[PDB]
Amino acid sequence: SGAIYVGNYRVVNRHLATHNDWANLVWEDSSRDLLVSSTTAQGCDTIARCDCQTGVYYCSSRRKHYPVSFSKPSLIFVEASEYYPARYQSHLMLAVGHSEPGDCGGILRCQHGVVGIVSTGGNGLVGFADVRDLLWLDE
Ligand SMILES: NC(=O)[C@H]1CCCN(C(=O)[C@H]2Cc3cccc(Cl)c32)C1
Ligand SMILES: [Zn+2]
Repeated sequence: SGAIYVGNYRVVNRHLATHNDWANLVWEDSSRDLLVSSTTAQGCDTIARCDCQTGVYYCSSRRKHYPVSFSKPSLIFVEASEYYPARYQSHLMLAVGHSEPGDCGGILRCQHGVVGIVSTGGNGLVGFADVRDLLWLDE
């Protein structure tokens, strides 16, 4: 579980979105595992606008934050699951680090702000759905 609260928007993993998220839908992309819904209260998270490849993510399965080096957002093959068939997920960034299914939603941050959220993992790797290209989250 986990979300990004910026302005009048809530950003979540598309496979974990609630009925409220779908009834206040702004945008969704199955290929990126993202869904954005509208909120009444204001969000104060700063979104990073950079090409940083180092940062810190929150791992709920260890109740700990971990520093990681991560790759550039790209198309990466993702195993079939209860939410999606086997496919390429776009805008995905990999790192060497611990992750378990319930870790999806944990925030990844660099010195400039919020980079993205945990979305994939397995075998000692963790995947992050990038949000730095969504320039409309601030306007
Ligand atoms: N974005 C997706 O397609 C995910 C849908 C839910 C499943 N998914 C995962 O990667 C799960 C399976 C697993 C094992 C260790 C860590 C994690 Cl985060 C996961 C993929
Ligand atoms: Zn940065």
